[PDB]
Amino acid sequence: FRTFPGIPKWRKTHLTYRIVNYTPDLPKDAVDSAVEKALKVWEEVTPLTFSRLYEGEADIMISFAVREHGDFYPFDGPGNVLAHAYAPGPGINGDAHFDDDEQWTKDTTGTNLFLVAAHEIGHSLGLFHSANTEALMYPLYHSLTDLTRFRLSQDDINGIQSLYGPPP
Ligand SMILES: CNC(=O)[C@H](Cc1ccccc1)NC(=O)Nc1nnc(S)s1
Ligand SMILES: [Ca+2]
Ligand SMILES: [Ca+2]
Ligand SMILES: [Ca+2]
Ligand SMILES: [Zn+2]
Ligand SMILES: [Zn+2]
Repeated sequence: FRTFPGIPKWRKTHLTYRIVNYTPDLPKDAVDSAVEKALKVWEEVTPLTFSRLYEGEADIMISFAVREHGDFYPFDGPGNVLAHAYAPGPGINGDAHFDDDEQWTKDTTGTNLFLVAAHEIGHSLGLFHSANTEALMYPLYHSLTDLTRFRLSQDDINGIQSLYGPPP
């Protein structure tokens, strides 16, 4: 496991998240079923909570960008960059921003939204890049055919136990 320069983490136990928009390649109920799998990600860590919003400000606004919008990093279209997935801090640091990225799927055939939402929300919550392959926080998206074998490795559990403090 590795963390961003200076060690940026969220100083508050109960969370507050906002969904920005839904992608055209998937229906509403699957995108919300796994946003709920990473939100729990946090809640299974230590006691990290989460409250669902549709309006206002709460710096975990899960997001998107079809090519460009107006900030700092332009997009490529197919392949490489999943999002400017942004890490803990004020405003621009917190929240996501996808490209008109990939052909989103529930299974591995097109592009698995579970794997990508748990890794980019992971970039929004504090962890950077783990050089392991099976630990999820690896720099490139591979091809897990059998999605039932997708478990969080011991490396990430030991590190964030030593980051926010173990579960009660
Ligand atoms: C905000 N703090 C950070 O330190 C960086 C900024 C950045 C953003 C986008 C590309 C390079 C660099 N965030 C970050 O690595 N997010 C990632 N998103 N998708 C990845 S693959 S890795
Ligand atoms: Ca891309
Ligand atoms: Ca942000
Ligand atoms: Ca797309
Ligand atoms: Zn942005
Ligand atoms: Zn990454």
